[PDB]
Amino acid sequence: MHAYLHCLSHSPLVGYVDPAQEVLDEVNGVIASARERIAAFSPELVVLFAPDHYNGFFYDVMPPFCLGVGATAIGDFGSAAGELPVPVELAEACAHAVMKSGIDLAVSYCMQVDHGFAQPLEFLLGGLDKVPVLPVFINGVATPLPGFQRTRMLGEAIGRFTSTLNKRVLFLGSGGLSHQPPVPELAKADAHMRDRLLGSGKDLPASERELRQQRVISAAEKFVEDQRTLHPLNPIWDNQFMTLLEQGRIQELDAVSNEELSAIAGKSTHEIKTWVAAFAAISAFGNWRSEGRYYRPIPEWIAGFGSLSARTEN
Amino acid sequence: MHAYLHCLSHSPLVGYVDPAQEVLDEVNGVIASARERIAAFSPELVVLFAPDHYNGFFYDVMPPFCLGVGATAIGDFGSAAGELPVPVELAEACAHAVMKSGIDLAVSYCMQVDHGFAQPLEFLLGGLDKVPVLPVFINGVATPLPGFQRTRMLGEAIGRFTSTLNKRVLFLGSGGLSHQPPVPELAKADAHMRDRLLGSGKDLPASERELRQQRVISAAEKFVEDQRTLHPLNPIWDNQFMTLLEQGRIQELDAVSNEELSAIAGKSTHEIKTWVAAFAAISAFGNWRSEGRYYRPIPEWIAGFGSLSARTEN
Amino acid sequence: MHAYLHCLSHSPLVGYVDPAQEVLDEVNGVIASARERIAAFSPELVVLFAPDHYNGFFYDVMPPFCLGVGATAIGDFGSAAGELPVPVELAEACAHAVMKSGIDLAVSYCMQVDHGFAQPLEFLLGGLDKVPVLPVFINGVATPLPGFQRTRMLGEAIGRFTSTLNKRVLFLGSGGLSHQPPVPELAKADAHMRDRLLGSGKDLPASERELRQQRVISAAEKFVEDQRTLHPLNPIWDNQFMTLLEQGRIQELDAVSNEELSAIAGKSTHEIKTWVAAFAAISAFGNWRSEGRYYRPIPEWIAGFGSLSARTEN
Amino acid sequence: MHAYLHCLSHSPLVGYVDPAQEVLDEVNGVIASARERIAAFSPELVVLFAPDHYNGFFYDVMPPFCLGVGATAIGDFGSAAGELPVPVELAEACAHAVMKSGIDLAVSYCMQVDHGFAQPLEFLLGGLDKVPVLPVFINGVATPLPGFQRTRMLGEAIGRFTSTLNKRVLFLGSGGLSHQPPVPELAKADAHMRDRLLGSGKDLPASERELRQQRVISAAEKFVEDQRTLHPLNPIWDNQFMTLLEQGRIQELDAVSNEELSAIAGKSTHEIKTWVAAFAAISAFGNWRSEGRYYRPIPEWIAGFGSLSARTEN
Amino acid sequence: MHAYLHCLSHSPLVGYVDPAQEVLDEVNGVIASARERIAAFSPELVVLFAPDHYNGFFYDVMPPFCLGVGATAIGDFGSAAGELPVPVELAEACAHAVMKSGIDLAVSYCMQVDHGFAQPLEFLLGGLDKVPVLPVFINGVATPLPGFQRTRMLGEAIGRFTSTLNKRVLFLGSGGLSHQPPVPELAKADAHMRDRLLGSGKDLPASERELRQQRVISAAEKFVEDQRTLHPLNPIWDNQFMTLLEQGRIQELDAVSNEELSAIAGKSTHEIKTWVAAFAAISAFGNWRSEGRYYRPIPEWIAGFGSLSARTEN
Amino acid sequence: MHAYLHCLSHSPLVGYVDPAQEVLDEVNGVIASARERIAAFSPELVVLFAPDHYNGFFYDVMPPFCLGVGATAIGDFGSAAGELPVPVELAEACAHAVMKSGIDLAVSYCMQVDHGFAQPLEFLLGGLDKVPVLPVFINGVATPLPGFQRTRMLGEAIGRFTSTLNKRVLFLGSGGLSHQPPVPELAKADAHMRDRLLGSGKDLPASERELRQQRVISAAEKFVEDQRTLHPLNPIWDNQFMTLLEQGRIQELDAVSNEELSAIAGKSTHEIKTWVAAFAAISAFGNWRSEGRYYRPIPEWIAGFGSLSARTEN
Ligand SMILES: O=C(O)CCc1cccc(O)c1O
Ligand SMILES: O=C(O)CCc1cccc(O)c1O
Ligand SMILES: O=C(O)CCc1cccc(O)c1O
Ligand SMILES: O=C(O)CCc1cccc(O)c1O
Ligand SMILES: O=C(O)CCc1cccc(O)c1O
Ligand SMILES: O=C(O)CCc1cccc(O)c1O
Ligand SMILES: [Fe+2]
Ligand SMILES: [Fe+2]
Ligand SMILES: [Fe+2]
Ligand SMILES: [Fe+2]
Ligand SMILES: [Fe+2]
Ligand SMILES: [Fe+2]
Repeated sequence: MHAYLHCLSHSPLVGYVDPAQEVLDEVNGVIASARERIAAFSPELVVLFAPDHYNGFFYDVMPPFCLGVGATAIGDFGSAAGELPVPVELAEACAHAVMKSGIDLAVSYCMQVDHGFAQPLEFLLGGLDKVPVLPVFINGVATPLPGFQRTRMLGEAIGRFTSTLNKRVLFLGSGGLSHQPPVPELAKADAHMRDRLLGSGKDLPASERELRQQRVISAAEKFVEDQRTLHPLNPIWDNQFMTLLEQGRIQELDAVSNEELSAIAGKSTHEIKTWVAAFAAISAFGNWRSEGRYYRPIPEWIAGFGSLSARTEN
Repeated sequence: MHAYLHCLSHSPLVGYVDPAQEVLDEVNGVIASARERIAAFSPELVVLFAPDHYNGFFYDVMPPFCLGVGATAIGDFGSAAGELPVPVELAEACAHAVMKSGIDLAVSYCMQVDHGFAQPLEFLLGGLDKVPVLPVFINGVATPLPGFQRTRMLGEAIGRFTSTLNKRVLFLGSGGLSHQPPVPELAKADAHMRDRLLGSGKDLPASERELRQQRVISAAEKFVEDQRTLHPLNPIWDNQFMTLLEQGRIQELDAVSNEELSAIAGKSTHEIKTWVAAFAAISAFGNWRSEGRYYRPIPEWIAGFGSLSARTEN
Repeated sequence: MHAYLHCLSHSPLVGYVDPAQEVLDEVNGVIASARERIAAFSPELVVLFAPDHYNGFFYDVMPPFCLGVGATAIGDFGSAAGELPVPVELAEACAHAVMKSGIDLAVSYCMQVDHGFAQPLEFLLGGLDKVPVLPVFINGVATPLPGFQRTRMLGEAIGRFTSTLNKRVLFLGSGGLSHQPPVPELAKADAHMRDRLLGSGKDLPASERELRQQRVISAAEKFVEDQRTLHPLNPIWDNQFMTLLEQGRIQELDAVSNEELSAIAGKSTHEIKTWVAAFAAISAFGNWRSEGRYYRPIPEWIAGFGSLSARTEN
Repeated sequence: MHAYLHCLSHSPLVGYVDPAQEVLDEVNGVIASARERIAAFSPELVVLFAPDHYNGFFYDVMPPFCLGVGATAIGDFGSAAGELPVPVELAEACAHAVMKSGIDLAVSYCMQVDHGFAQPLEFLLGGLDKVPVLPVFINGVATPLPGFQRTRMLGEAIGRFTSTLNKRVLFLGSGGLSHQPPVPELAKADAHMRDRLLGSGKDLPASERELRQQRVISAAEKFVEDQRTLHPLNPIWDNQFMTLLEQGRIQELDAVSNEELSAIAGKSTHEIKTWVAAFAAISAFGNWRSEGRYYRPIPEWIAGFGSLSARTEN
Repeated sequence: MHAYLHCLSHSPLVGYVDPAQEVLDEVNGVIASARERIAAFSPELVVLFAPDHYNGFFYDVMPPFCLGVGATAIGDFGSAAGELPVPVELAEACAHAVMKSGIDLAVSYCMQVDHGFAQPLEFLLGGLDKVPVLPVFINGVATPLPGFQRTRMLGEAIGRFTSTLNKRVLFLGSGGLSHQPPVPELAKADAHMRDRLLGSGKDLPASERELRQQRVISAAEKFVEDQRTLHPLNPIWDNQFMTLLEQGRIQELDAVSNEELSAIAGKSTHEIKTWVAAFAAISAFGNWRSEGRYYRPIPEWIAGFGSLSARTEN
Repeated sequence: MHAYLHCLSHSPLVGYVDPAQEVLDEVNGVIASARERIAAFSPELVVLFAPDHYNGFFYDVMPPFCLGVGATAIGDFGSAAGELPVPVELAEACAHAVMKSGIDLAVSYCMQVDHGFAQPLEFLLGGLDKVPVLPVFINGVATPLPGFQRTRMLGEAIGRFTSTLNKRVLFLGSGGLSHQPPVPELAKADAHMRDRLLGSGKDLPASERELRQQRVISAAEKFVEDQRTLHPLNPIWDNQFMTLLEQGRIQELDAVSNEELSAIAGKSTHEIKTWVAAFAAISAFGNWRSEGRYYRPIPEWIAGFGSLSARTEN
């Protein structure tokens, strides 16, 4: 049993809005060091937990968890576009095993994914089509949302399935740490906005995409001007969460509720559920130890950047 | 705290293919007696569990369980076409409660339902828009499928939520008994039928609907000629299942697996999961007793007709 | 959920060797009263546990338990000869359920049965082809033999399966109470005797059957002259066994071993295992009460005659 | 106490149908290395678990487990023929102990065996009459079939008995990995085929044997042409099963059912039950360590070749 | 299950030494009433627990418990002399069952009993040869002695055996209440009395018997003159013991030790162990209630007279 | 605390009937090596468990266990005769402690013992009066017999008492392995034989002793001619028993019953109970390890010779 884990924040505003050059150099160095460690590990399988940003999943059918037997990246915000290499038979076996373990898992054969899925693959693996990948979508924007306990159990089931494959497995978490970007909501929407939310938004014209990107960039700039326009960053909770993950106290997160998390840190903080899943997976491989802890509140981007790694000790 | 339950088989081939007049009169009398009992009960809320037949849910996103905040009937096979009356606030509260209870439940705001949802409402309530209804979708045709234990806990969570509303609740199960009609499969499909299965089946033209209905009718006639063209009916297992449901021994169904059920009775027998859910729900209201048991193997229709009712003992 | 049980000793020496006319009249009256009670009960299914006397099973393959999907009577010792009516689908379902329950059960599609199966059917039901029957063979002559605990678990599994059929079930036990008649053994056999024991004895010529019957009759007459030629009868143990069965203390028989039983009462006493199975079966139907207890040591026949009945107090 | 274990796939199509010379040399080298390790171990007793292919056991009496006190190999598919050296007293003691342990075990004194029993003895020991052997037949072709839990407990009981003999014991599992060759069935049989299935097929004339062998060879050639004529091989499940066996997680196989295994891998995959039994046996001797893992999907033969070994560490 | 119990003090000094006529009439009336109740009960079997007074058991072999398969009365102190009717087969079955239950029981085929056995049979049944009897000897004079817990277990085992005989059983306890008459001891013995104690006391000449009886009578007269020549009577402890027996609190006697009992009440008080056994036996038959309590300290005899009865509640 | 244990088979036919000289030399060498180890240990106390052969205990009183406060060897079959050195105070303390521990132990002050007691003392210690000895008689010829569990508890109680004496204790088991010599029985006896069995056989005349010895010698010679005149030897069960004793798995013998042991190995095999007791005793002293295992089936003597030793690892 050999396993590697790396959790990293993703940000669509790379190049569009930039911090000081020293911060960018430090972030790039951290990412390069993580990539070097991953390349040294030389994985054979990748399991990628990621959220969506109203690009592939809508309110026509909104599942808490989804597994992508076939996935294609649409290439938004400058990210790569194209079809992902997914082993069909292995994915179907994983779906059967997780369904049998007691997890109600949705299955998709044509899953459109966005920068949340594509960016970690480019940054850490070098491309989309390097290593076979199992994509797992976790809902984080549309209420009701899954809890910490169900996410932990999903991660444990996936890790228990993957521990019997006699392969070197790399686990990835793509969610952010703490931020509150302007995200469309169903309750306060208008007619056109409701129509876009209830599906029919997969084939968005380029003009609407440009308008959405411009709105996100402008909101980010206003956040740089002042953090009270959105929910302000919470470094204390981010550090507590990372420390809890490293100390092997993941189960202590079962006491935190969804509304409590939203009040403390913000509505988008739920992306961190991906991280939780990843860590649960590695707990199935035996004893492990962490490394490469990095955190920094970057106001130029909306989120607070974080990165962590773990390795199974054999 | 008052509760009623009625589980009844649904058959699209009512009038298209007919058995002898005597059995038709007997079935109509049983249905009329059940309708009279329901009208005497005078429910205030309806919770309906029903499957789909590749008309509203496809392989783009296939969840095990779904809740319909908004549902519209498509009027296939001569069934009623119209929009179902769903209380939005109650549906959202139910979704939140079931998610918190530990069930991974999908949510849809524009859910297209087939004759499986429409026919019981016409037959027992008298129309689509008589009583407010909470539509619950359970997958029964696309593998992997949910098990008996997860369906039982879904029913228990829904019943636990509804027991606190201070209303008279009627529970319905629309699934049929053991049968095996021709159903398209993803593995053995061709290009066109793979394309229809993955999606684009919501906007199905009328010519394809006519061809599908004609093929179903022809297969039913061949089944009447000989039962070996499909999986033959299994009265023994149907009677065992009904007896287990009546005796309050629902948990004994947790030992039966999906492949075992498919081998014993047929692939479509999984529709009976709806029945299980319904019974679990009534178990949350306290003591109950059953009545109106009826079963008969009708070869003219593909399925074996069944009907059962239960009432809480206040 | 209704059940009846009747256990009765069988004796091939009816008419060949006879006791006084008074005791014969008493036995016939007891049998007639039991038949009247059974006819009043009006059963729908019969589960018959009976042993074999080296007539259908041999040392080519000797199982501890066997289920007969197809059975045919050979008409030995003046008993009826013919084919038993066995429901094939019900028998196969029973075999599947008992196998799944954790009992290693053998199945046979062509089972030859001696007077042990035929005589109770004639005496209690009126004929071989009156009611559908499930024949269950329990080994009692060829070591190693099954214990009391495994026989009890087999009976419990069969009763648990049959309690969900929504029928009226009659359970029968056909073994004797206490005796040790001359039975061929493998250890002390000669060449021809060994050849007959290891199979090849199914199609026995009539001359060998006549010689066997004459030897049994002569041994019975010598036993009438003196009981020390064989193992003497043990009324105390027979009464203890019957009392234990009536008081619902069947599990107390798990402490008794096979060699202890053989030493106390005789090698053939193991036939009573059938009785145990029958009683275990009725324990699956709920509360029951016993009746019709009769015991008498008849030295003219080899065994000690006994009879008992039980009814579910619905 | 010291013990050795070796599980190896068997294939009647050795020489009749051949793959490339390189893979044949590789398989021969693996077999030779296993034989060398066994010869170095120098065992004193062999316990051989094996299936049958409708040559020794039929539907006259079909047990789930059988122990051969006397066994003779018939010599089919070019395998060796003749009497097997079985210690009678040791076999009878083993039967008594296993019966007392709570396993319903059949006993045979003239057991006709086939290439499934003979081929491993020739390949790994050098001949049929080298070391005393206890043959254990496990049913794998005729439904209903024993489960994984019952097979595990049978192996545990046999190992517990053999751990007190003060001998060096070698355990063998002759079953193959996932495959599905054409095998006659009872449900779809004709009159002559049913007559052959319900016994009377022990003394098959050479013409019928030639026809059966030719049909098997032709089916193998068609499978080489295309794998969809039968159930295609499943390397994923084979590797999962081997990894589960090596990691000491045999109990996890109790959750898998018979119909689930048949659907996932094929009807003949049940032969792997023999492997399970073998491993359970070694768990009775204390701590053990595995070695010699080899797997390769050979399409030229029907099965997927596998081999594994284990040793008690002292 | 029908059971009766009667415990009564025995005294060899009836007629030899007499109290006032009124108390003699009262004792005779109590005994007559108990005899009338026993005759009304009409028992079928008698189990008699009685002690010995160095007349049948000596230091050659001294067991704590003994069962008499054959017993003969010697007729001392004017008691009846003769052979007791003991069912041999029933006694042997009882011995086997009690030994299997976990009690280390001795057996004797020629047991010489004394007035302790004979007197209750004459007084309560009318003679020695009226009803079949199972004689059980409990040691009470030779140290080391059995405790209360082992005596209770012996009584429970005997009652559990006798509850399956389908007979009406009468239990008797012949031990007396608190007293301490002159009893020879091994430690303080001289040569001749050491020789008599170890053995040769069975064929005791009549002159030694006369001397022993005269010594007992003289000691009784001196005790009448003053109670300090022996251990004085303890009415308080006798009443506590009887109250504990009636209230079903027999287990509370497990805390009392042998030396504590000897110090509190006297060395001969250990005879009451018989009473304990009797009561334990009736606890095996179900619910029971006591009656006929009588106690009186008679100084003219050495012991303190007591009598108690119990009846099962059918 | 320090403890030694040695169990050795005894045989009265030493010199009267002899095997080959090599076998005799090997047996003498094994015995001499055991004697040397015992002499090196230098014990201070000996506890000797032994059976009787109808020489000291008869059916007048037959206890399951007996402790000899005073013992005398009668000198049969050429063994030594005379008084044994027994510490009276220590023996009485042991009797009190064992009685208090919950074992129903008989006590004798004049115990006549035979070659079963005398021969191990001569062979292993050098004489009868070398070391103080506690003799414990265990019944093994007269039914009913004590079981394995009660014998184990007796051994544990004795070891627990002796572990507090601050001495070096040697434990001996004088019983023999599987065999069945001609032994008089009560059931099949005649008038004179019954009279001798029910006592009166202590002071046997020399002529009857000569006749008994001659009959035993003749039966041994016939057994040498053929082993079927008695029960044939069972090396398999003997080796299993020795292996179970060495592996510390003594409690596994609680499942074996008396009749099962008699059927498997023979009536006299019950002598091995002594061995069990011895081993139980050493388990009270802490951790121990075994040595000096020797077994050989000697047909010239009736029994199968065995020898084993163990020491406490301080
Ligand atoms: O694609 C979109 O709609 C924007 C999503 C988005 C916005 C701000 C910060 C983020 O980290 C982020 O993922
Ligand atoms: O609507 C469809 O697509 C056909 C569904 C369907 C087909 C056959 C038998 C049925 O009972 C059934 O519901
Ligand atoms: O049927 C046979 O083959 C003879 C068996 C048999 C022999 C003796 C006494 C019996 O009661 C009995 O059934
Ligand atoms: O011996 C027979 O009857 C054929 C059995 C058989 C057939 C195909 C592939 C196999 O691996 C196999 O064992
Ligand atoms: O029977 C004998 O040998 C004398 C026994 C004895 C002595 C004194 C008081 C008694 O109550 C008693 O029973
Ligand atoms: O001592 C006696 O009276 C004979 C006992 C005896 C007889 C045969 C074989 C033995 O091993 C044995 O101990
Ligand atoms: Fe994000
Ligand atoms: Fe349907
Ligand atoms: Fe019989
Ligand atoms: Fe095979
Ligand atoms: Fe007394
Ligand atoms: Fe002996």
